[PDB]
Amino acid sequence: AHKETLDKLTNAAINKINLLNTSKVKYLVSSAFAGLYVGIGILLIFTIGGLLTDAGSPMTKIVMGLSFAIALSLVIMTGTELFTGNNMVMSAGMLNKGVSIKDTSKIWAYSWVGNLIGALVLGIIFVGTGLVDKGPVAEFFANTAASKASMPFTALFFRGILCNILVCVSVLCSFRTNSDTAKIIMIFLCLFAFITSGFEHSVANMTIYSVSLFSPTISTVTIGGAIYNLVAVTLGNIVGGALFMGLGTYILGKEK
Amino acid sequence: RAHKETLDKLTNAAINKINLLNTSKVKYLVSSAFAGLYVGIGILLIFTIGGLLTDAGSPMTKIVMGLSFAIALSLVIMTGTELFTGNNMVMSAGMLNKGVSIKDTSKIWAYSWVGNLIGALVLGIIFVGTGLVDKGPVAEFFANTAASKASMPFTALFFRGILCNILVCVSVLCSFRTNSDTAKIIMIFLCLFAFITSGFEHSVANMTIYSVSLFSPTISTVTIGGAIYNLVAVTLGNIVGGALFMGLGTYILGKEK
Amino acid sequence: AHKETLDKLTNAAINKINLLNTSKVKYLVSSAFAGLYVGIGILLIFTIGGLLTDAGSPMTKIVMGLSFAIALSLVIMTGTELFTGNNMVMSAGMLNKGVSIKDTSKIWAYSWVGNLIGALVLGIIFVGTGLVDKGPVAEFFANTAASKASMPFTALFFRGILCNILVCVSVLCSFRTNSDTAKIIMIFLCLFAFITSGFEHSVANMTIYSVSLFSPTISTVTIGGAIYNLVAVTLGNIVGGALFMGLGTYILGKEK
Amino acid sequence: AHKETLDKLTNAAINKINLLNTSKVKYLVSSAFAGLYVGIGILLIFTIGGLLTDAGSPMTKIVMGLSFAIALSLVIMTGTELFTGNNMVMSAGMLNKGVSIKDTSKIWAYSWVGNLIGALVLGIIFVGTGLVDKGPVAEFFANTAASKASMPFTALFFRGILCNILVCVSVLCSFRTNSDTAKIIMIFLCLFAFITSGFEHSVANMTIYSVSLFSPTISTVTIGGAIYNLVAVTLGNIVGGALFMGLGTYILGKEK
Amino acid sequence: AHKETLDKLTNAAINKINLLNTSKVKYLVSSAFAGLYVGIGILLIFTIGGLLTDAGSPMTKIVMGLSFAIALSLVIMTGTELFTGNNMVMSAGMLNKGVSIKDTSKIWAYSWVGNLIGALVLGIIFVGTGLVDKGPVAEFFANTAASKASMPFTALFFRGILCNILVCVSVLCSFRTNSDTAKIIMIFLCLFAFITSGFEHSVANMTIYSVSLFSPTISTVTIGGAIYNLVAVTLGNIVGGALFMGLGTYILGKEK
Ligand SMILES: CCCCCCCCO[C@@H]1O[C@H](CO)[C@@H](O)[C@H](O)[C@H]1O
Ligand SMILES: CCCCCCCCO[C@@H]1O[C@H](CO)[C@@H](O)[C@H](O)[C@H]1O
Ligand SMILES: CCCCCCCCO[C@@H]1O[C@H](CO)[C@@H](O)[C@H](O)[C@H]1O
Ligand SMILES: [Zn+2]
Ligand SMILES: [Zn+2]
Ligand SMILES: [Zn+2]
Ligand SMILES: [Zn+2]
Ligand SMILES: [Zn+2]
Repeated sequence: AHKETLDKLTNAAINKINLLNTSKVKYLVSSAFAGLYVGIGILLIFTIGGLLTDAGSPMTKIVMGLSFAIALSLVIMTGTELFTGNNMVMSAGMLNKGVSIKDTSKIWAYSWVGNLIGALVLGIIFVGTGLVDKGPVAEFFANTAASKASMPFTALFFRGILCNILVCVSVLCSFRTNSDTAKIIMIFLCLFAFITSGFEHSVANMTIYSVSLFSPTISTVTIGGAIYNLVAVTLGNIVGGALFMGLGTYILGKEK
Repeated sequence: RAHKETLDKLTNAAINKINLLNTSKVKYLVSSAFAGLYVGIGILLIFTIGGLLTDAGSPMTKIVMGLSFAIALSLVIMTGTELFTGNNMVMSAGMLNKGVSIKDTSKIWAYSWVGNLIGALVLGIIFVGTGLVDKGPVAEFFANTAASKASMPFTALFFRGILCNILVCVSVLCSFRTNSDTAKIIMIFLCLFAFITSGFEHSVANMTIYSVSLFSPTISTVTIGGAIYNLVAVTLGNIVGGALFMGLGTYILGKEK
Repeated sequence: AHKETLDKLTNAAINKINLLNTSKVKYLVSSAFAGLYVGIGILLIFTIGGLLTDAGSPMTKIVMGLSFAIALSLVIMTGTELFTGNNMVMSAGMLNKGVSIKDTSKIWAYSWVGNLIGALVLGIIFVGTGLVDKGPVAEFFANTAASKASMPFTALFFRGILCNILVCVSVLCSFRTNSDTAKIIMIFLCLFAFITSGFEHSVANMTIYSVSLFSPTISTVTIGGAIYNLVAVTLGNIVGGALFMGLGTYILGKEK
Repeated sequence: AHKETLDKLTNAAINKINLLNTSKVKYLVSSAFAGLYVGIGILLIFTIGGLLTDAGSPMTKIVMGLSFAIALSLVIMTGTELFTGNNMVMSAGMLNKGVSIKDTSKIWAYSWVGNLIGALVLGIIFVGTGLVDKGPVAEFFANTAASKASMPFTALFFRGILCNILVCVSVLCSFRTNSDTAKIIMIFLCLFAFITSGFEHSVANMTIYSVSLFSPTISTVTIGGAIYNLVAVTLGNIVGGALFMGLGTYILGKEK
Repeated sequence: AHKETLDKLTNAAINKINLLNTSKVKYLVSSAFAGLYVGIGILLIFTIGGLLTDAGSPMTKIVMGLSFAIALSLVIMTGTELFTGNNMVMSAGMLNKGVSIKDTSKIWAYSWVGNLIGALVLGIIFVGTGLVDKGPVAEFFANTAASKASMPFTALFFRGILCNILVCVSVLCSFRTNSDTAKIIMIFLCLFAFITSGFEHSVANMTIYSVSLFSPTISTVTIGGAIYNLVAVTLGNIVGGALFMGLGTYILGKEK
C-alpha cells in the first residue's frame, strides 16, 4: 500500500509546516520534547555503557542497543517533532507536490534547533543529579563524546546515512500499521540495529555532547569538535532520510 | 499529532478525580492506598532482585532491576487507581485548560500523596511480618539503599525526581494516546526501565523503601527525619517534572484559538 | 471504571455458584484442572530450580519467577475454577448483594478440594515419569517442601496475604481489559513478582506437597506438616483475596 | 463458555474427517507439513543443545524449552494436521456426537502416518545439509535418541501423558481467543514447559529418529528401538490428549 | 482456511507481475530496498558475531538468530520485493492459474537482480563507515564469506531449501493473520530457526559477499566462489520455496 502511505506521508508534511506557520512556540516546544525523549534513551544506554564497560563485558554494545527503544518509542507515541524523521516526511511530501522546498527547509531547521534545546535542557538537569560527578558512567560519556568528534568526516557521514535509513524506515513503518504495539516493536528492532551496528544519530548526539560540555569532570572534548560531529552526522542523516527513504517511498507510491 | 483530543482526555481525567474526592473520601483514599501498595509491590520485587544479585556481585543488578520494575505502574494503570506522581501532570494540565482549579489540584495532590503513603505503610508492615527482611541480602539491600537516598544533597534528589516524573507521566501520557493495552504496558515498562536503571527518584516508590526499613526491627540505617528529608525533596522534584514539564507541555501543545 | 468491573465480578460470582448448584461434577472437574494447571507451573519452575541450584547460580529465583506465568495463564484462558481467585470474586459479589455468605463458603470449599484433587492427579502422573526418582529436581522438591512446612505460622500467613493480592489483582486485570495478550502479560508480571519475592500460594503448594509425598525419594515432609502449611497459607490467601482485593474492588465500585 | 468452545472443537473434528473423505492427498500433505514443521523446531533446539552441552552450560535445557515455540506455532498458524492435537479434537467431537469412533481412528491413523512422512522427508533433507556429519549437534542427536529408546515404558507413557495435556491445552486456547498473538504466547509457554520439564511428544520424536537413522555417523539407534519409543510415547500422548483434555472439554461443556 | 489463502497468494503474484509490467523502475527500486533491508539484518548479526566470537562465547550463534528478525520484518512491513518470498507466491499463483511461467521467471529474475543492487549499495555504504577496516567484525565478515564459498554444492543446496521453507512459511503466516504483531513474532521465530540452525539464504548472502569484496581485509573469498554459493544457494531456495511451500499451499487450497 505505497500510494496510501505516500498520501499519509504528504499529509504529515503539510501538517508539520502548518503547525510551524501557526505557532512557533508550539513547534519548538514539540521539538524540544522529542530531543529530551531521544536524550532520555541516551541517558539509559550510557548508564548501561558505564556499568557494563567497567565490568569488562562483551555484551555491552548488544545490551546498549536492546535498551534504546524508548528513545524513538516516546517520540512516536507522543507525536512530537524529531528532525531525523522529518528527513523522510518533508522530502516525500515535497516530491509529491504537497510542500515547497522552503517548507522542508524551514521544518528541518526549526526541528533541529528545537531538538537541540531539549537536549541542552536535559543535559543541565542530568548534570545536576550528580549522576555524572564521577565514575564509570561519567567516563563513558567523556570517552564516547571524544571518540565521535575524532572520527573522519567520511566515516561519520556514512554512519549517519545508515542510521537515518533505519530510523525513518521505522517511522515509515508506523505509517503502515494500526498496531501501536507493532509500531513499537519495529522501532525496537531498528534502534537495536542502528545502535549496536555503530551508526550515528544527530539528535541522540546532542544529549551526548550536551552532558559532556555541561559536566564538571569532562574536560576531554571542545565545543568545536561537537559541531564537527553534529554537522557531519546531520548531513549523513539528511541523505539517508531524504535521498534514500524520502525518494524511495515516493517512487514506489506515485500514480500516472 | 492528536494533542487537543488528548489535552481533553486529560482535562476530563482531572475532573473525575476531584469529583471522586468530593463525593467520597473513603473512595479516594482507598484507591490511593492500592496505588501506593502497587508501586510498593514493584519495590519488593526489584529489591529482592537487587539483593540476590549484589550479594553475588553481578554487574547486571541495576539493569535487571529496572527491567523488573514494570509491574509497579502497570498495576496502577490497569486498575485505574490514584497515584500522586501521575496526578502531577493530569491536574496540572486540566488546570491550565480551565477544567479544574488550583484548589482542586492541591487537594488531589495532598489526598493522593497522603493516600499513597497509607498504601506503603500497610505494605511495609505486612512485608515485615513475612519475615523476608529479618536478615540476609534483601534486608541488607533495603537497609543500604534506604541510607544512600536519605544522605544525598537536596539538589541531587531534586533533579533526580524531575527526570523520574517526566518518565512516569509520559508513560501515563502514552496511555491516554493509545487504545492498545499491550502498547500501554510496554511503554510503562520502557519508561520505568529507564528511570530505575538511570538512577532517578520516585517519591511513592521510596515510601515502601522507608516503610519497610523503618518497620523492620533489624534494619537501623534509617532515621525517620531522613525519610522525610528524601520524601520532601524528591516529591518537590516529581511535582516540577510532572506539572511544570509534562503538564505544561501537554497543554501548550494542546490548545487552540 | 469500577461500577462496570464490580458488576462484572458479581456476575462471575453468580455464575460460579450456579455451576455448582447445577452440576458438582462440572465444578469439581473444572477445579481439578485449574489445580493441575497451576501444578504444571510448579513442575516447570522446580525442574528449573533443580538445574540452576545444582549448578549454584544467583539468578535461580529470578528465572523461576519469570517462568511461572503459565500457571495462572492456563487457568484464566481455559476459564477454570481456581480457589485463590474465588477469594476476590465471591467476596466482591457477596458484598455487592449478588451472592450469599453460604454461597461463598461453598464455592471456597468445593474449589479448594477440587484444586487439590487436581494436584494429586498431577503428582501421581509426574512421579510415574521418573523425573523425580533421584537428582537435583527431586532434591529441590524435598528441600523446598521442608522449609515451607518449617516456617512460623504468621510468616506463611503474611506470605499468603501478599501472594493472593498479586494473584487476584492479575485476575482483576483480566476483568478490565479486552486484550487477551494484555491479560497474559499482567499475569506474567504478577506471578513473576510473587514467586521471586517469596510469597505463598496455597493451590501451587498442593502440587509441591503432592509430589514430595508420592515420590519414594522421601522428604522432611510428614503430611501433618503439609496440612500445617496449606492451612496457614490458605488463610493468608483468603485475607489477601477477600479482605484486601475483594473489599477493595467493592468500595471503589459501589453507587449511591 | 464451554459449549461454544466444545462446539468449535466438534466442528474442527467434523472438518478434519470431511477432509480425509474428500482428499487423502490433501490430508496427508497437510499432516506431513505439520510433522515437518514440528521437526523444524527439533532441528533448532538440538542445534542449541549441541552448542550448549558441548560448552557445559547449566541453562541448556531452559534455552531449549524457550526456543521450541516455533514447532507448534507453524502448525496452528498454518492450520495443518497434527496427530497429537487430533487426540483432543477428535475425542471431544466424538463425545459430542459430532463424529464416530471409526472417524476418530482414521484421522488418528492417517495424521500420525502423515506426520511421519513429514519427519522422514525433513530428516533426509537435514542430513543432506552436512550439519550432522560430525560434531556436537550430531552427538546430541544420537545421544538423545539413545536415552529415549532406553527408558522404561511407564516413564515414556507418563511423559507422553503430560506432554499432550500441555500441547493439547494450548491448542484449546487457540480455540478460546481471537488474538493470534495470544495464541502464540500460550503455545510458547506450554512448549517451554513440556520441553524443559522432560515430557515426550510422539511427532517431535519422529524427527529425532529420522535424523539419527538417516545420519551417516554409525548410530546406536536400532530402528526397532525407535518404534518402542514411538509406541510408548504415542500411547502416553493419546491418553493425555483424549482421556484428559478431550474428555474434560466435553464434560465441562455439555448442555442438559 | 487455505482456499482464501491460495486466493490471497494468487493475488500477490498477479500484483507483482502487474507492477513489473507497469514500471521496471518501481519494481527494481522495490527489490533494491528488500535486499538492503535484509542486508541491514546481516550487518546487525555480523556485528554481534564479531563481538561474541572475539570473546569466545558458546551462545554466539544463538544470539545471532534472535537478532535477525529485523531482516524479513522490514521487508514484510514495507511491502517490498524479496526474491526468496516470490518463490512461493509465484509458484502458488502459477499453479492456481493467475500468472504464467513467463510471468514467474520475470519476477524471479528481476527481484534477484533487484535484491543484489540493494546488497551492493548497502555494501559500499557500510564499508565507507570504517566499521570493517579491521577488527573482530571485519574478520567475522571475511571468515563467514570464506566458509560459505568453500562448501560442497550438495550441502549449500539442501540448506537453501530448508532456509526458504522457513522464510516462505513466515510469509505464508503473514498472509494468514491480521495481527501485524503476530506477523513479526512469526518472522522472528522463523529467522531465529534458520539462522541458528545454520541454513542458507540467497539474498542475505548477497550482502555478506558485497561487504567482503568492498572490505579492505584480505581473505579467501574468490569471486568465482561467491557466484558458486549464490547460485547453489539460490537454487536451494527456489526448491524449498517453490517446490515445497508453493506447491503445498496450492495442493491444500484448490477447489473442485
Ligand atoms: C529559538 C528560535 C529558533 C528559530 C529557528 C529559525 C531558523 C530558520 O532558519 C532558516 O529558515 C528559513 C525559512 O524560515 C529556511 O529557508 C532556511 O533554510 C533556514 O536556514
Ligand atoms: C488523611 C489525609 C488528609 C489530607 C488532607 C489534605 C488537605 C489539603 O487541603 C489543601 O491544601 C493545600 C496546600 O497543600 C491548599 O493550598 C488548599 O487550599 C487546601 O484545600
Ligand atoms: C470429592 C471431593 C468432594 C468435596 C466436597 C466438599 C464439600 C464442602 O461443602 C461445604 O463445606 C464448607 C466448609 O468446608 C461448609 O462451610 C459448607 O456449608 C459446605 O457446603
Ligand atoms: Zn493521493
Ligand atoms: Zn476541548
Ligand atoms: Zn450494577
Ligand atoms: Zn450443540
Ligand atoms: Zn478463488
